[PDB]
Amino acid sequence: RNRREEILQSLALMLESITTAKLAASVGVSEAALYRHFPSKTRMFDSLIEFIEDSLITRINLILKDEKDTTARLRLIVLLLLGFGERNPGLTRILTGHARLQGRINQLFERIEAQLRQVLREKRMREGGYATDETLLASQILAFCEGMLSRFVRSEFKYRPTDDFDARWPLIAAQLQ
Amino acid sequence: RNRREEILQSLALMLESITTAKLAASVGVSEAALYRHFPSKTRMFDSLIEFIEDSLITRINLILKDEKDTTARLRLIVLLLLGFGERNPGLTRILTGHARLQGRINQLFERIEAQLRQVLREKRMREGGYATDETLLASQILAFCEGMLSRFVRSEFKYRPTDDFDARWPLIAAQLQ
Repeated sequence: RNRREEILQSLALMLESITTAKLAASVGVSEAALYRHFPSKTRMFDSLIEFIEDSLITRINLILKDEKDTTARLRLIVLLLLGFGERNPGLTRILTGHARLQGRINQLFERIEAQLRQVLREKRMREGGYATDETLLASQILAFCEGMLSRFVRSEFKYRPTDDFDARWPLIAAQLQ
Repeated sequence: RNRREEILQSLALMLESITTAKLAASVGVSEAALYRHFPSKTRMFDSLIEFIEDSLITRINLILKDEKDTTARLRLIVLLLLGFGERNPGLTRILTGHARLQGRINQLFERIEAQLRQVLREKRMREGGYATDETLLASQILAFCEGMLSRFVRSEFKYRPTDDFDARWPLIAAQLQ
């Protein structure tokens, strides 16, 4: 439980810089034990993407209750995606292609997209909404985020996702009209 | 010359759906001959990316002289990138990661970025310019394009880059103030 996300953290770190025997050891436990959590290396890579996705949602559910204004929530969620990709180069090169189990990656994206989609919806919900389809908008914002994460990896990490974010945000805000 | 881009077209098609013996045959010529153009499979994959990049610039140099207005030039160049990725799924999965020689891919991107960067520059050149660094802007537009190309591949081609472009362009135009 608290130990599974422990095998997943150790996994993300190993990717960063597998071997189920070294990983099991990493977390004071044995292969037999580790395999009782993740019987296949395929299942834990899935759980790893899922772990990222859940962790990412947990960070977003925090924004949605600190900030009530839609533009502010957006600003932070986008900053979370950028910042996450920047802090986790290894994981971000997997979500960006440069590394199947891609249905699970794509699920993670459709997922972050639906959280964006509703933050944009909860705007008309109390303003009975945007002049643009929130589906078109959510996907327009995610495309940027996804494009910034895809540079970074490309430029051999010369371009950091959160560089000049204060100069960029305005460009995105101009799309929320 | 006209025959090299012929080996490169046949290459792009084969990727779409190698083997230097089948490729050579493809173009009524022999391996010996083909190898005198591209001695290494590494050199022609490079020439293939370059071929894409040059072809892409050729299409842009056309826009720059049909349309004189900056927003119109932009609209089309972005539509060319989207449309290109949509017409060439195979090549676009290589530029998107899902396929080293990545310094050459990245060069292609920095390249399309510098063409964007100057179309934005040639705006102040006769209006002595945008309220945003054209470098920040060019890279903001390319990020979107790159993000749309990265979906497409992801969604197993459910999301086409040029879908709803007429509803999206406005969102980008709002970033040119």
